[PDB]
Amino acid sequence: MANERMNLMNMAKLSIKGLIESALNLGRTLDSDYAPLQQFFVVMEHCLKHGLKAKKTFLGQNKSFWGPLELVEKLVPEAAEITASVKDLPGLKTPVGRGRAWLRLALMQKKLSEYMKALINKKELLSEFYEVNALMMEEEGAIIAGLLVGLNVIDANFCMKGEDLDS
Repeated sequence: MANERMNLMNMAKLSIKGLIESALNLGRTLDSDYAPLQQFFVVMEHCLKHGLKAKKTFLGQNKSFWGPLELVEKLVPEAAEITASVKDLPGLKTPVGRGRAWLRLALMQKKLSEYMKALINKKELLSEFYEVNALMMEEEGAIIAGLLVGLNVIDANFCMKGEDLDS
């Protein structure tokens, strides 16, 4: 068990570290077309998927790692803005689809590293979604969360929607 967690950690390190080193020289606002960037998320998702439980949702909708993020707002003000955007965003059905988009917003706000730290420091509630020996409940959680700082300097900008029918 302890092995599976370490795998993701080191895997996340390269993601961040590399992504930063790749963004440094690049010197320009990144977008949803940068392979290294998209690579980061995938890794992140697997980290947030390690240790999940069953869906307690009344409507029986397994939110996966979405739920664990729905708590972020109830910990940091700046989160209640993006955690709402995804919702008021049509075309985005699947819960995981919301979480993936959420991260992108937390990435733009450069508050990602912050939020994550908030969760780990609240294993009192973060235990509802994750097991007792989950990644987000272990050292790796804090470690990676403390490393996501180097990403604050990154200037991303993803596309969510756009209208032009109204005059």
